[PDB]
Amino acid sequence: KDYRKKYRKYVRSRFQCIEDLNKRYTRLRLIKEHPIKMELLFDPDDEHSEPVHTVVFQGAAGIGKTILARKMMLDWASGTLYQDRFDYLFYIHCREVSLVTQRSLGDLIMSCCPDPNPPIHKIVRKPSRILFLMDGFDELQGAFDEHIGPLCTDWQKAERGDILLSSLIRKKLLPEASLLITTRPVALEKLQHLLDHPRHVEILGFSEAKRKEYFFKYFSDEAQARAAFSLIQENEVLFTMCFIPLVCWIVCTGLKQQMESGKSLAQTSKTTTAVYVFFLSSLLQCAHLWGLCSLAADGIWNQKILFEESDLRNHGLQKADVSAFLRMNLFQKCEKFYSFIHMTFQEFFAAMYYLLEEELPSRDVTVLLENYGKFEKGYLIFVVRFLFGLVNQERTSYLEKKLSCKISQQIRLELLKWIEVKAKAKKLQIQPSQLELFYCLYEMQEEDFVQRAMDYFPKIEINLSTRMDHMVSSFCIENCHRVESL
Ligand SMILES: CN1CCC[C@@H](NC(=O)Cn2nc(C(C)(C)O)n3c(cc4sc(Cl)cc43)c2=O)C1
Ligand SMILES: Nc1ncnc2c1ncn2[C@@H]1O[C@H](COP(=O)(O)OP(=O)(O)O)[C@@H](O)[C@H]1O
Repeated sequence: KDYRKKYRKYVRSRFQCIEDLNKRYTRLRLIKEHPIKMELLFDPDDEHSEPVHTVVFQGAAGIGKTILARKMMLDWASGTLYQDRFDYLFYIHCREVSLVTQRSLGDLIMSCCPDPNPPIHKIVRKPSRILFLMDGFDELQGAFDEHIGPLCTDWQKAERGDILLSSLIRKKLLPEASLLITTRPVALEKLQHLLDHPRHVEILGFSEAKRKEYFFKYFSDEAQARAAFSLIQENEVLFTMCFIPLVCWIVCTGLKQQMESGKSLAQTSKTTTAVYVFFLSSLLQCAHLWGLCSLAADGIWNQKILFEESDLRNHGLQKADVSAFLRMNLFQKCEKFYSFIHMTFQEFFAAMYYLLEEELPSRDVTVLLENYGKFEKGYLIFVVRFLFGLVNQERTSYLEKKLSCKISQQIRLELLKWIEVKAKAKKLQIQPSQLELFYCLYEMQEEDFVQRAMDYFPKIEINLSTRMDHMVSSFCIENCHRVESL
């Protein structure tokens, strides 16, 4: 009662803005059964009439899972959301939770609290008044399998981080406490098996009117905001891709540098690889290109998303270099840890590690592909996708001229043999799907490669769900023509 006041005051200041104001927050399109009012998420809006205790938010990389979870904490602490339903909302940031370290649910709850000695026994008195907000399930570093056990039913017993979170998700630990898990659809395969009567909600990103809203929030000058949005409107691809809020931020940040220069506002970008290479080349006034890539490849191959001072100092990134990338919105920072500005940037530098000119992790693309779609290595969706785009010889920049074209050709051969094995195999059943291979060929864009690869698919068997799916598939199909077509 009196401690809840202190906790809400703490939550109000800790979730004040996007990093570490919430005026740049633009509404997200949330749809259920995967017009959703957040207050009604836990209501039994069915004939069940028994409250919903598990709510799953499935959203792709950069769609706004963390931003929605942070807005949730702030709105709740401000008496605007669930004022009547929950006494405490605990924010569990999955990228900080060790899956090996032995900790109890009490120790985890106390981790979310401001003071060293919180009234843990008083908090746990009414478990139904607690909402556990697990943000980024897919960011749990290491393996997470449904065979772990025994399951824990004591909030005070210290268990392995995987047993602990597994017992909380399965609703064995505080059975009637509420849960809000945000995950990428890829990890929804691991998750589904633990879930107890969950309510599924899909984060779809920005509406065509919310992309315009974002651009106008980003640029204070209305003349700049309208010129930036008109560029997107002119470019079919950038308009389509700007449904992902992270794409809206990357695009806006890139046009700011171009605006400061005085160059006629233009962005020809046709792929995610083109956008990522455009944003990165705008930062360049690179010297630590080997260091940045090895850090990301090591962080993907050895499951490190947060890097302390020692992790950066061994990769050649001294005090000044870290402070330059933090200022250039390449790195992020009261945790004494540093990470990439996003997970998709760590995957861009991991893909780039395999193509760098020589002048610690394994650069064998064969072993990288062997771990594709595996939870342990983070699924490697964007590593492989960016790898397809960067290998395209009919594309260059000052950044790409620093990549070895000899190993880029060898890797181009192995990516064709990978498509050939995936497509000409009925027994696959898991990632990559046919649509996912279509996204890879879309990053390639080169017609000699795309046409050779599309001749491996016997029949087109895909499920379209977005206008991005239509664009990608449309491109691959129009480059799939039978040899004797006359
Ligand atoms: C696992 N597969 C199965 C087949 C269908 C796949 N659909 C997509 O990937 C659709 N899509 N498209 C992109 C683009 C094309 C911009 O790269 N992005 C998405 C999130 C982010 S964050 C970011 Cl940077 C780019 C990006 C997104 O969801 C998912
Ligand atoms: N609703 C939103 N309004 C404004 N910006 C947003 C919103 N959602 C996401 N973003 C932008 O996307 C970036 C990454 O989003 P985030 O939620 O961290 O991604 P993920 O879905 O991987 O958790 C943020 O830093 C921000 O710039």
